[PDB]
Amino acid sequence: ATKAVCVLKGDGPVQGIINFEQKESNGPVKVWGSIKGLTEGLHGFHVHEFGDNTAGCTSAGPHFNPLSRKHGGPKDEERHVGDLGNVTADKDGVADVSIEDSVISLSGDHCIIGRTLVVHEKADDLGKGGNEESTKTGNAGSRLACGVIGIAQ
Amino acid sequence: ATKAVCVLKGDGPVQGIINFEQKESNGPVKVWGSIKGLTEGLHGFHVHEFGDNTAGCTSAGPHFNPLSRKHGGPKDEERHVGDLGNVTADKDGVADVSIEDSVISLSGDHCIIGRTLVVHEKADDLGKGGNEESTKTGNAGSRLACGVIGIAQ
Ligand SMILES: [Cu+]
Ligand SMILES: [Cu+]
Ligand SMILES: [Zn+2]
Ligand SMILES: [Zn+2]
Repeated sequence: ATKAVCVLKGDGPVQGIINFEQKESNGPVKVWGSIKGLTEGLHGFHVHEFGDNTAGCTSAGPHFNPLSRKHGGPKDEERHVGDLGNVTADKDGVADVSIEDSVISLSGDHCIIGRTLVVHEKADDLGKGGNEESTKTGNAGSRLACGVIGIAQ
Repeated sequence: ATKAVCVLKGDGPVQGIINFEQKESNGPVKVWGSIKGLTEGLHGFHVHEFGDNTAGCTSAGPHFNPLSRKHGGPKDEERHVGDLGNVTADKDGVADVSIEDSVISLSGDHCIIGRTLVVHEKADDLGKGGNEESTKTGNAGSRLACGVIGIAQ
C-alpha cells in the first residue's frame, strides 16, 4: 500500500490535513481528513498540476489534466484527473472529508504526489455552468488553501 | 527536462526557495536558490524520507535512504540518497545555494518528488563525527525550515 498526506494552508483561516491511501496501483485512492475555517456549504476540491507554492496557491497552475479533457465532476468520464468535485463544510466551518476516487493515483501517469491539493472559495459547478470557465475550473473561485501532496509513512 | 521546487518554511526566521532541474533522467540534478534568516556558517541540507509536515519538520522522518547506507557527505560513496551536505550562510544570514548532484533524481523509482527538503541548525559533519548520530544525521541538529519537493513547470 501507498500513503500520501497534504497540509492545507493559505492567506486566510482555511487549514486542514488530508490523507491519501491506495492499497493497489490499479485500485481506488481513499481521501480523508478534516479542513476547518471554511464558510458553510460547498467548496471546490482539486489536484492542481504543479507542486509550486512560490507565489502561494496561484503558482500551482491549472487542474491536473494529463489526458487533456474538459473539467467535470469526479463521476464524469469527461473530467480532469485532478477533479475531486466539492467538499462540504458544516455550520462550524469544518469539512469532514471522505472521498474515494479511481482516477487519481499515488503512482504512474495519474500520480498526484508532488502536485498541489487546493480547496476553493465557491462550489465547483462540475462543468455544468454553461460558460467556458465552467469547462476549466468549475467556477470554483479563489484558492483559499493549498499544500503539496507528500509521500507519507 | 524535469523541474521541481521547494518552499522552505519553519517556526523561526529561516525561509527560502530551492529549485531543482534535471536535463536528462540519467543525468545530474542542479539544485539552486536562496535561504535567509540563518546564522553565518554551515548548515546541514538534506532530503528527508517523508513529505509529511503534519507535525512540522519533525514528521519528515529521517534522511531519505532507499539504499540503506550510512550517513555521508555528497561526495562520499557511502551516503544516504538525501545527503546534500552543507549550505553556507553569509554575514547577513543568507545562503546562496548552488549544488550539482548525481545521486538524487527527479524521476524513477527512487525520485525525491514528494519528499521533504530540510535545512538545519548546525553543520553536517559528513558522517565523520565519531559518534552514532554522525552515522545517521551528521549531527546537524534541529530542523529550522522544510518544505515538500513539488513538480514545477
Ligand atoms: Cu482547484
Ligand atoms: Cu536533514
Ligand atoms: Zn478540473
Ligand atoms: Zn544522511
